[PDB]
Amino acid sequence: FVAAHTSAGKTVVAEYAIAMAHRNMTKTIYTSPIKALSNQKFRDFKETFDDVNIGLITGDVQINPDANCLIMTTEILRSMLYRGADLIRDVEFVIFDQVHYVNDQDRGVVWEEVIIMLPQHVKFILLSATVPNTYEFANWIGRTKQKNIYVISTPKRPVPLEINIWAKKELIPVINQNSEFLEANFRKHKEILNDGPSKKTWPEIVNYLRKRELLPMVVFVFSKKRCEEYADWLEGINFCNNKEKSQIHMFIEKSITRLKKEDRDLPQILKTRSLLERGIAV
RNA sequence: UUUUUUUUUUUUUUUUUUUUUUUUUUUUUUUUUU
Ligand SMILES: Nc1ncnc2c1ncn2[C@@H]1O[C@H](COP(=O)(O)OP(=O)(O)OP(=O)(O)O)[C@@H](O)[C@H]1O
Repeated sequence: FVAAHTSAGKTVVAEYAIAMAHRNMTKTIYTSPIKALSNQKFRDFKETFDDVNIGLITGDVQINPDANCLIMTTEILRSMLYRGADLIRDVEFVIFDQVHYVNDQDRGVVWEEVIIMLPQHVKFILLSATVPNTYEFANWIGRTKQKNIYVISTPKRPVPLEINIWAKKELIPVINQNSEFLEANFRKHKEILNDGPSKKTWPEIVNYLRKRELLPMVVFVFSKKRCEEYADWLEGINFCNNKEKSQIHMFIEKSITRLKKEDRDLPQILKTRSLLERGIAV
């Protein structure tokens, strides 16, 4: 059982498990609560491993069912166990990623049933983040399956984070990398300021951070409509000089070939293409 | 105003003909128009 901070390198354990299974000529099953992550992990594993066949089993697709490495959803595994598939006899490792996202009601019963129904020759690898309820999951699994499981945790984040506040064309650091609040900086922030964004607000930020070599930016707006307005407010700003635009255009043109000819003229596609040529997206 | 994609089961034909069942009897010479 591994419970480490985010961006600490949890995927190294899964890669080593897959390599061990390939060396022993056994099978591995990878499972995630969310179907969105399955495709991304499938692509990542296909790129990373060249001597190992990778498969995918979801409610929409089914690629290489006979491969030695399979990525599927929890309900797919539940149905497979209920049917009594013959490939389970060769499975050595089952990996559950993002365990801390399974504390829901619909996601909870299927996970417990899958854990209960698994045979005794299968070993477990568990990955998640730091959550208050960590020892209980491991204890329950080790009691139900009567197996030895080790709980491994990390002290702190390998990369540190800081919290700042922006006000009137400069940035005030108020929490440092040690998670210690700075009262004087907050007081100065209160003093210097003595509603919503304006039309000349996002340009005032896309230039200050650009000159500081901190360009890669993700802005969180809690509204579908406000994001489009904010993106449209950024006018006369570009990040592709002459070849990045051509490469992006080629990638977009090749990608949307799978659609029909009259389905590529939709306004959303045109607006996204126009925005993507300058390095801005929603 | 963020957040929400749900869809159950089955495999390759029973063996020996046509028959296919009820109310009681008689007597000695051609041809046409009559
Ligand atoms: N010991 C290490 N030293 C240097 N780099 C490392 C080390 N371990 C992992 N990395 C790098 O970390 C990068 C990404 O880390 P990773 O994706 O595993 O974080 P994570 O914990 O899985 O995030 P999440 O919470 O989303 O699951 C990898 O590309 C890897 O090169």
